[PDB]
Amino acid sequence: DNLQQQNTAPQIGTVNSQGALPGMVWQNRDVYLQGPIWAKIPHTDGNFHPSP
Amino acid sequence: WLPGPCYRQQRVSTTTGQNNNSNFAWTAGTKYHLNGRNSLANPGIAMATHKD
Amino acid sequence: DGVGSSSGNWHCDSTWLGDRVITTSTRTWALPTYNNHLYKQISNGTSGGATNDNTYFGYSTPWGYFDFNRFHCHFSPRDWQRLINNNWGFRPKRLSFKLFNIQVKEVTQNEGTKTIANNLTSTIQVFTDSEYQLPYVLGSAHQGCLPPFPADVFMIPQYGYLTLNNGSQAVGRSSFYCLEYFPSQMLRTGNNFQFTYTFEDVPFHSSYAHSQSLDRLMNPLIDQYLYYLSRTQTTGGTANTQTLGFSQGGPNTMANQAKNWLPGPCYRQQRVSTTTGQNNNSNFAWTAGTKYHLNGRNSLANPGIAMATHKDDEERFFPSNGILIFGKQNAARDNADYSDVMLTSEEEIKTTNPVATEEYGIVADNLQQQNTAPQIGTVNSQGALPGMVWQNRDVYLQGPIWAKIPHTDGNFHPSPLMGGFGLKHPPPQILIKNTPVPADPPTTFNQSKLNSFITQYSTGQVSVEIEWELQKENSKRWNPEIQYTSNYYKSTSVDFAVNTEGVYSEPRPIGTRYLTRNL
Amino acid sequence: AHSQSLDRLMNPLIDQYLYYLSRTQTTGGTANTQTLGFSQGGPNTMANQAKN
Amino acid sequence: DGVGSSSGNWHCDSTWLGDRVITTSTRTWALPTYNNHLYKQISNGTSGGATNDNTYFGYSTPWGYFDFNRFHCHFSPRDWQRLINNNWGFRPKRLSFKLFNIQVKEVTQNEGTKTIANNLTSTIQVFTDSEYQLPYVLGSAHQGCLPPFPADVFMIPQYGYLTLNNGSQAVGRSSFYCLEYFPSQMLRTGNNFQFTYTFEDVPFHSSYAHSQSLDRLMNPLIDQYLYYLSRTQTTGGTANTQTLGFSQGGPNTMANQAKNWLPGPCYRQQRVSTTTGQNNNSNFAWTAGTKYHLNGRNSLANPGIAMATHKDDEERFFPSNGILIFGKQNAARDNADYSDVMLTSEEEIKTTNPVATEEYGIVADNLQQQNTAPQIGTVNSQGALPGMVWQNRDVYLQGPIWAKIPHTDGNFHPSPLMGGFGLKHPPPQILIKNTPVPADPPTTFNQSKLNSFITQYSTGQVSVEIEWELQKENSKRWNPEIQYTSNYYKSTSVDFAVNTEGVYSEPRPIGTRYLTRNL
Amino acid sequence: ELQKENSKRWNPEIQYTSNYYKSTSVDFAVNTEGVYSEPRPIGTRYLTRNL
Repeated sequence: DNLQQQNTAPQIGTVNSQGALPGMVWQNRDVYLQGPIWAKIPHTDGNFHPSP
Repeated sequence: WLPGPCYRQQRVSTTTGQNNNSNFAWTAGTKYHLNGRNSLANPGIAMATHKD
Repeated sequence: DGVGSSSGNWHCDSTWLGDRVITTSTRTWALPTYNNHLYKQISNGTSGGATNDNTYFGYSTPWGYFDFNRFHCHFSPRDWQRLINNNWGFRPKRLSFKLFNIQVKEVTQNEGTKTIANNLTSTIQVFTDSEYQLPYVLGSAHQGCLPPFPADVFMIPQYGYLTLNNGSQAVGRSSFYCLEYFPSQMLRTGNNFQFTYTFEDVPFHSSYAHSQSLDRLMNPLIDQYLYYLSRTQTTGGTANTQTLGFSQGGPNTMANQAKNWLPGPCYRQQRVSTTTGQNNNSNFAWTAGTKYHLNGRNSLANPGIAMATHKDDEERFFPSNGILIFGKQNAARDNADYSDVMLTSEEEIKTTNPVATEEYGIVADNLQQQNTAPQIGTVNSQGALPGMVWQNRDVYLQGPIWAKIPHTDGNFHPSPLMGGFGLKHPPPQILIKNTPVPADPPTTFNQSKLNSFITQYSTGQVSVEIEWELQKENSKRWNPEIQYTSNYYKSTSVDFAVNTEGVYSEPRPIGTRYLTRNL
Repeated sequence: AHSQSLDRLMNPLIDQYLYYLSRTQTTGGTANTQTLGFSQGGPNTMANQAKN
Repeated sequence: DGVGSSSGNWHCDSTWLGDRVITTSTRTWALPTYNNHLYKQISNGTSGGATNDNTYFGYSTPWGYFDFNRFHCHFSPRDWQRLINNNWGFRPKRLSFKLFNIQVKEVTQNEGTKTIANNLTSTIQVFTDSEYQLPYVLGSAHQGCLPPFPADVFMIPQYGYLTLNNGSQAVGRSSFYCLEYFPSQMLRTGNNFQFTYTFEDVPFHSSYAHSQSLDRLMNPLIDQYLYYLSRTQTTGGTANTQTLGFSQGGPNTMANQAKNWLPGPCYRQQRVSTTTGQNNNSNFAWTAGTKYHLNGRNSLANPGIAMATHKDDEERFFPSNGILIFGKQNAARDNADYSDVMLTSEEEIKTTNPVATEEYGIVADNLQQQNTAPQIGTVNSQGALPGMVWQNRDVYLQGPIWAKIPHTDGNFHPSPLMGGFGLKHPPPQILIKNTPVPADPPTTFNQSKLNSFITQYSTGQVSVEIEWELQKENSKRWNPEIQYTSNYYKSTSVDFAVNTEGVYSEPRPIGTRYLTRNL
Repeated sequence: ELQKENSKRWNPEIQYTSNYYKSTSVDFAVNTEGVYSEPRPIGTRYLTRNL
């Protein structure tokens, strides 16, 4: 949170929604026997990791 | 390395006696706002369901 | 190739080849002398009234540079209409260049007699940096572009640059360049100079508006088969109890149906109205502006990431520093009035991106229990998420074209913030200078260098041609769409025409996204 | 190491042509009122110039 | 090839080929007229306050000559760093030359109206003396070299020479030359002139410091097997007697071990400190300076033979006239202060040569007997000995390059004292002059010659290229060595850059010997 | 596999060098007991390049 000093105790904060960071690693949601198969990627200019 | 992204969601038990006594389905649900509309994030980004 | 010969012709035209477009233009320039043929270090520090965010350190050179990184330097408004009304996108492929019909002159001032005569032997220097070895200054949206109207002769700017600093003082890693350390072709009246460049492949430009919305991709008739949480408390009366209830998404509950995509990024900005009576009575321009901090400096995020300007029925609102603002003809430089600028509007992308003035979403806080009520929190700046989708800021007829991607190790979706095209190898810079010539030197010898020259300056012509590659639309929409048109009722003066005094003008900005396409 | 800084990519001599919001309240004295004021980025106001 | 055509381009670059280097440069010159197109004899004698050592006799000519016998005329400081940090030596191979884009102008002064107009018919003369038939004046370290910074136009010097004399009067063997007695190509605006020269083989330059000392060539672990005289008197007490005693050289008696080589020559010089309070209170500049007498004249030995400047931990000391001294920017010409000059230091060669301020050795005097105690004497200037070893004075970035070896019968180790290269056939001199043109001559005839000309002067460009041949180092040292670097902390102005007024400057001298090599 | 620099900077840059003044023991050398040592870390980014 802040800059600790001799008269100032350090403080923290809980992050609840973090965007992407260089070095991140993750997996995709699993599929199911009665679930979907595919889905059309929208036709835009920009997207990021297009997995339904 | 760093773990995947995060987009927090509200936790609720199946054991009925362990939930708050209020209707929080829509009032507490994880939404994203767009064009004056508040859509429900479903099923949200791929994240683990429950720890051990 | 002599003094009594032309060295070129006046090429300024356009042609259309179904999928190709060629543009051609020619202007008239003039080159004064700068700094008396001297390099000059310049800096500004925290002394006086200046603050930490306005310190710089750099040089000024006698050289000048050409600039045509603006769309109105190649397109007639008519041709702009032709393009933006029937195509879905475009990109540039190659270009040429030419200097010719050079004249260099000198001036003698003596007691009100300011005389100008030819000087048929002096020369000028020209060269280009194919290797990108110099500081790149184009793409920073500087003045002095080719005049939109061809009948007007213009002035060539001055060149300079910057380097690292610590206040008004330089550091060890500071750099300094000597322009004369490069090869150049020297020119007299009766020669010319030319070269050709080629663009590298690059995605087209999205000249269209989506005919659909993200959250509106489902079928209005058939419910889903997936369930969602819909009820936790009984409703038997005042004896309510906890329970679980589920339902199917449907045409009457379209907000809860499961979807597949997320809107673009967000970086909130402060909202301000044009209606004057609806703003706070305080100076909040700088104190409330959206900044980003770097190296002890607080730069202004301008124009910030591509985000929608205003939701429906609120065209009187606009972000504080998130849009492009062009000035009308003959505007003041400082503290101008609202009536004399021209505001853009990017509400066309509101179907995919979040509006630049509203929060992104609502995300959880704590862990609800039987004795603990749940709490939420508003997220105001969300990074990228897997599944995100977004669009780029639109281009304009008097806006930029390209900008050099910095040469770093890592970047993410390199598209310039001012819109346009992101290039690794942009077109090379072009530098020019009048070769110095001294006055009479002393009759005995002296070691000191000379500083007494003859006042000179040179003029001539210039021409650039660019081929543009197109993409024909293939829609099957039935009802007619929107197209760019002009007013029909009578008026005092024609728009995009000349004043009664001889002044070109432009009445309003021209976007690009006028056609439509399905998502 | 880079011999230049991101926020320092412009030309120190030529102002931009784009405007930015610069003034909202009049300064006539204590009778200040709301207004709109715009200016061009320049070598003396390098912090407000548009960047990429 | 006409008035309306260029005659060249601006070539100023550098390239690297692993073992080769090409340098290229271009400046701008201007040529006034000298002496009103007259040869003029000049002399100074013992009349007035002058003394016998300052008499001369020679001529002044209307001609001018080019000069580039200085390293900073071909090397950017960056390239200087590239070279001196990774190589062991270099030498030059060939060079070219070019004059082009000539302009000749005249000036008319009438009552404050000083007007300058072109003169498209007059000419200039140029020629070179391949046969070395003229007095050679380069290599005497004269001003007017090509400016270190390329963006500055410079002035061309005047030519002259000297010959034998006896006071202010000439002798029978005196010589006088007429420059116009040689072939030359006359030039108008629209021509050019060029030629190529080749260097003759010559040893490389020693750009390295020795990682070892002469007297330290032995093994620190194994004693020798040769003996040395170590004891003559017994030490039994006060009843000492004569005896003979011998011992082996060892790691504890390394001074007495037998060796194989001798240090370089010596020619003592007077030592003086920079700390002002540590010098005698007398003017001893000329009265105590190291001179050599010739033909009744007492010339100053400058800078004297290559010798070390100061032993360890004594960098505040320096020989009186044994080192090179460069002036900072904007120095006074006479009686300048210490703060405004730049002192060299040649302590790198201290591993082989004697320090320029100490004696060479101690040598015997007389023949000791039983009643005669032995005496010694200090030798202060030792000629060459079989087995001697030494090094040459280092070169500098703003120092000379070559110098013509005199054409005598005999010489010994011909390496210039100012450092550089010794050549039999140096690059040829280049001479230039504006052809005279007369005013209106009288309408009747007269025998007398003319003396009424039109004031003229000419300018143009010039370019030289030199290829340098390299020698890659091949060391196997483990620990890192020393390299030339710049300061890292912040400062007011960048070194080797331009002032806020437009002034190039150089902060400190740059030696060459930075790498290391085993003896 | 390498990549040769191709800068056109004029003023000299920074390079890695060692101390010049005398000292007890050579850096990156052996102790009097037979111990290798390293005095300081060595980065990489010493040259310069335009953005």
